[PDB]
Amino acid sequence: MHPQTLEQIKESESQLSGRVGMVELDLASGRTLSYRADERFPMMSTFKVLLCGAVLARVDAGLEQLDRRIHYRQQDLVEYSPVTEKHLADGMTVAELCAAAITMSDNTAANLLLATIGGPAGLTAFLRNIGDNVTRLDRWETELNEALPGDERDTTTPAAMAATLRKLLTGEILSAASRQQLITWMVADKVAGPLLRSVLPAGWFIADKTGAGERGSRGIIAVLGPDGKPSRIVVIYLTETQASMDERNQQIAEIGAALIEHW
Repeated sequence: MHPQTLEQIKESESQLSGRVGMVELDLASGRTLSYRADERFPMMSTFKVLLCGAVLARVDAGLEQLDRRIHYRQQDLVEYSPVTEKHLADGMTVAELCAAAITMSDNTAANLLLATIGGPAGLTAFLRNIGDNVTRLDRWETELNEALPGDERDTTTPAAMAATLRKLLTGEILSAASRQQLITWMVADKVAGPLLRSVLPAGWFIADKTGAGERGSRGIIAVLGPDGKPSRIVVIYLTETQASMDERNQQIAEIGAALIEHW
C-alpha cells in the first residue's frame, strides 16, 4: 500500500533529506508523470547507455564494427573494471566492451568506447546532433561521478534523458537491429537487482541501467511494462544525500512500488 507516486517521491525526498528527480513517459500516448523534471542531476553510469547508442550509430554507418578487437594495457585500467581486467591479454571486441559497460558497468570498458567516439565532447556533439541540448558529458571515468552541487558538468535533466532514451531506444536514429541490440544489453543488467527489479511483478518486462556517484548520488533509467513488453520509460535520479547506499536503493524501490501500484 503506497500513496500516489508523486506523494511517495516527496516522502522519499524528505527521508533522504536530499533531491529527487523523476520522469515517467508513456511510449504510446506521450503522457508524463514528472517531478523536478527540468532540474539538473549527475548521470553517473546511466550515461553508458548513450555511449553505446553512439557506438551503434557508427556501426550502422559502417565506421565501426562490432567484432573489432581492442587491445589495452594495465595502465588503462581504472577503479571497478571487473570484466576488462580479466581480458588484459586477449583484449575485447567492441561488442564485448558494450556488454561489459552496460551489464556490469565496467568503467575501463566505458573509457575505451569513449575514446572511439571522440571522448566526452564526442558524446556531447552526438547528443546535440540528435536534438538534446541539455545533456552533457565533460569527463571520463571515474572523475565524472564527483557530483558537486551546482556543477553542470556530466549532468542531464530527467525530461531530457527520457526524451533522448525515447529517440534512441524506440526512435529512428538507430537501425532496427541496433535498437534491439541496445535494449538486449539493458535487459541483461546484472547489477540492478535491489532497485526496480526488486519490486517488479512476475511477467513484467524491464531493461535498465544504474548509476551511483558521490554526495549520496544514485540513479536509474529503465524501460518497463506489463505482459512482457516495454510500454514506458522511467528515469529516477537522486543526489545531495548522506544516506547509505542500500538506503538509496530502498527509496528508489519504494518509488518503484508506488509507480507499479498506480500504473
